[PDB]
Amino acid sequence: MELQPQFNEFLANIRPTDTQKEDWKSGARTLRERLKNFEPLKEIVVSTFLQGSIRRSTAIRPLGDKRPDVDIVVVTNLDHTRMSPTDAMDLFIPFLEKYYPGKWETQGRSFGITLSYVELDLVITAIPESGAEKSHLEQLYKSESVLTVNSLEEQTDWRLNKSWTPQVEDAPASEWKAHPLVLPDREKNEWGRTHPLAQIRWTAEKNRLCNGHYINLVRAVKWWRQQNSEDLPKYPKGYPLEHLIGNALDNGTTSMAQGLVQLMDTFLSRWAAIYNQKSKPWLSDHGVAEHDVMARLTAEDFCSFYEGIASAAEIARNALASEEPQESAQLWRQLFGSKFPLPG
Ligand SMILES: Nc1ncnc2c1ncn2[C@H]1CC[C@@H](COP(=O)(O)OP(=O)(O)OP(=O)(O)O)O1
Ligand SMILES: [Mg+2]
Ligand SMILES: [Mg+2]
Repeated sequence: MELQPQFNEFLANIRPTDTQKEDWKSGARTLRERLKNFEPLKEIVVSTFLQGSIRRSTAIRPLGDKRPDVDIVVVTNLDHTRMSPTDAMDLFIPFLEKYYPGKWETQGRSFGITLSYVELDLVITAIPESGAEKSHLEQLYKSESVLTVNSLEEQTDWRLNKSWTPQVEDAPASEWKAHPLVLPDREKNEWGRTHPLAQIRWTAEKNRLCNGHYINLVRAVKWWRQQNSEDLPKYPKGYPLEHLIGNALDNGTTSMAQGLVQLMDTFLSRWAAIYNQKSKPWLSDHGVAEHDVMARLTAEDFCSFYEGIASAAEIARNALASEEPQESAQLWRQLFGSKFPLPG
């Protein structure tokens, strides 16, 4: 059976709690307020916005000592042709030392800030364009849709459009699709391209095309992976796993049970050839098509993950096909564990 109310309860159990959500919002709000009011940075900071699975509503509850993550993108007007990625990032060290002394560390492409209730990631970016195109892009990045403090599931009317306010549609692709930001890579010492706004937009659109089920299916698959982590490779996880899920899921999803079985079956058939080749697929990033989201995933890890999905899919199919509530819920619980409730 589909057991829609049981899936609803399961999803309530695996979302970040209200306390964690408030902690995410508070940490991000305080960081962005401090940046906005910091005088030595006012001439270079164009705007800031939220990226991360919490912003996209694809994150699961942290367990144990783990805390929610906020990924903050700082959009600057620095000239990436004349300033090194290291110097661009170094411009932000007095801010961190003033407000988060002893709690921040330099990472490859970002700064990490560790508080007791939240982890913050500060990504410095620059706009490669110039002139009128740069001004149009900056007006996009200063809009309400980019500055929003809300997660994706909290505002279904959100669109990537400078006219949106909390029905407009996404702006035309010609205005943003070929306009990634650049971001430092200190380990490579070069500016790379990144397009978080395109990823967020794609996620929101896919969730609409799937009747709100996409982000919940991402959460469910992440929970399944966590509950079966000793039987699975460590990778894929996080965003590459989300991306695989969004690739496998068809538009038009009508229920969690149906969508799970469909995306697992499609995953298994679509990648059967590459699995038998003992290879891994290329999947282009939304926004930067030249980038392989699976670049760091090994073929061995992909093939192990694929076998994990094949095993899970047999259970999921029998769970969906079962005509008895208790048997169906027991099969679903074999996938997801005790957070999936038995029907009363
Ligand atoms: N392989 C990849 N390809 C393209 N973009 C990527 C990427 N990995 C990350 N990004 C982009 C997407 C947003 C940004 C931060 O990604 P996090 O590593 O924080 O992954 P998040 O989705 O937040 O999952 P979490 O593990 O945190 O639950 O970098
Ligand atoms: Mg994250
Ligand atoms: Mg698809």
